[PDB]
Amino acid sequence: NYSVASNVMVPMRDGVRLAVDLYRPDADGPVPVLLVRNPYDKFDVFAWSTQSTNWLEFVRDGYAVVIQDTRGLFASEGEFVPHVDDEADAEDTLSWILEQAWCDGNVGMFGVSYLGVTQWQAAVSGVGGLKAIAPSMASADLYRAPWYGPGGALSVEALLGWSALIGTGLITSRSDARPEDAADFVQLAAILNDVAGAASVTPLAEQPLLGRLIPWVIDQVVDHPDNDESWQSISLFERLGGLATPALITAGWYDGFVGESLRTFVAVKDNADARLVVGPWSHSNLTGRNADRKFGIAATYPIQEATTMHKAFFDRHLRGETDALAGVPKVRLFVMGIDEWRDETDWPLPDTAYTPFYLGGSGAANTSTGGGTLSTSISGTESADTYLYDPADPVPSLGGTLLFHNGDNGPADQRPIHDRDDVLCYSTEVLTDPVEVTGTVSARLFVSSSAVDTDFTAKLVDVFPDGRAIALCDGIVRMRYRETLVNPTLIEAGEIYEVAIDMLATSNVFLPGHRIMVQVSSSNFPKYDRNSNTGGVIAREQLEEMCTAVNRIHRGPEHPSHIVLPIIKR
Ligand SMILES: *[B]([O])([O])C1=[C][C]=[C][C]=[C]1
Repeated sequence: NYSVASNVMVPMRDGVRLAVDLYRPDADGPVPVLLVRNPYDKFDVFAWSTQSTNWLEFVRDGYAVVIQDTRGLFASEGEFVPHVDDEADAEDTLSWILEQAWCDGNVGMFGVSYLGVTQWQAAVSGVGGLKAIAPSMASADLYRAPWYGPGGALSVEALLGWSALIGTGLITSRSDARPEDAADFVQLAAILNDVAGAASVTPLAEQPLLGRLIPWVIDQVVDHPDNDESWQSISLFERLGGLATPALITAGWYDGFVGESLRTFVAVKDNADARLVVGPWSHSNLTGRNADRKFGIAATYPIQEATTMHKAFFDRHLRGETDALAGVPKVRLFVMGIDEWRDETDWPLPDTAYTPFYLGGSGAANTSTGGGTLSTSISGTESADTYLYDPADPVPSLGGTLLFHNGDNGPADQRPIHDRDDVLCYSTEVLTDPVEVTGTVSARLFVSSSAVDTDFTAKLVDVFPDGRAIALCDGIVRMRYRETLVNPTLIEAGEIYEVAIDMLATSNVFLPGHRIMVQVSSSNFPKYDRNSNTGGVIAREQLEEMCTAVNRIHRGPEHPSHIVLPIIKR
């Protein structure tokens, strides 16, 4: 049995009061507490909970749960600006919880997405009472995920889509109903119905609606393309290695935060009890069912199993039950292809063979019907594949790690974009034996451009016997950020550069009858904004002042372009 207290006002260091809801068990004395920091209304528990845990079970089992409205939203006072106030607000909320009569000195956290990012922001405070966190589909470096990326390109669909979602929330919670609210609601809906079209406006920085409702969209995100001091100020990643806080980390292979979610596991595993669970989900699709790819009912987000695991995790760290995690694996991955859940002892997998698969083939590799090949052997002849990248006609984003723009079809069939001359395809011969690729994926390409800046993309694909070319993982490298995301430099026209493309991670068994395929291009819109091919401030440029670029991929003995695949042999 339990009770629920609504709108308990918690004072922050500056006097601003944040509203919390208290779910407290009918107990004799103090109990362990779990905190959730939410920017989408603490009252609306059903909206996020289905992507997390059946957490009322925690309350029925003796835990107190506190759900808070973040600063400036809904029942909370103050002004809302994403990320900047969460470290301090979390520290003050954790301190308040610890001071209460119903708290036994043990606090934990759980939640998904922004409710996951806020946990990393709470973890770096150094509050002794915080014994464990459980961040799902989260990031500890906001530049790397979800706003930009390891390649330095703006995740424009993520930005405009989320800003429009928050804009809808900021309006239905402010001081009195304004006459322009009705018109603004329709305009925000127009952005959510066509994020690609909203991202196609030039200059990208000119956002009349979003820039008015939430200035941060331009002031912080669009205006800061480099991983500068403004981003480092809200980044938690470098402080993660110094922590000794247990973390139950959940991720999804097609989730926009996957690269960063996995990196947080690697950062905390040595100093504390870190756990990892990765399924085949995208941010908005946790069903395991997609348009052209079904992973089976076992792939559907196992909410009750997740609840049991979280309870066992919290029982060990908040209650002191030393044997609570007995039989529970360190890492649990959904291996695609064979479509089965598998227990592992570590991430990256102990037996990982980082194997180069070289780009080769006779003739031009343009289109799926070209001569592009992939092999573990170095190509014998020096060749080059050339194409024209026009910002007015970018390669459309199809699946992958899309968040808001068609973000419910991660393992998308790539056939609709196969006819494009700007999509270079490289494939292995039809496999006779299974090849498992589980781990971080990257590419090393020898490239040249006619422009002083451009982008280069790489996408890993599983070609099915029936024709389906299913996307797995992808990445991008904006040339000015080839060596560093902090201090960019331009490239010289015609000169060959060896660049690295971070393609995040995947777990897939390429079964017999299938082919391993890699797509190389210079755009992936709106997953990433279009490079202007000018070397200018991309988001401030007009479409008419943008240039086309004649891009080239070099392959052979002296230029061994390849994709590094994390091969597991069992
Ligand atoms: B999550 O809360 O669903 C989220 C947060 C920031 C950007 C995209 C998604």
